[PDB]
Amino acid sequence: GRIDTCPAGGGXXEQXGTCC
Repeated sequence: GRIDTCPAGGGXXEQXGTCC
């Protein structure tokens, strides 16, 4: 889930996974 699309990225917003 989390970090899945936003690895090492706490702010997985539009950057990827997270919420992107």
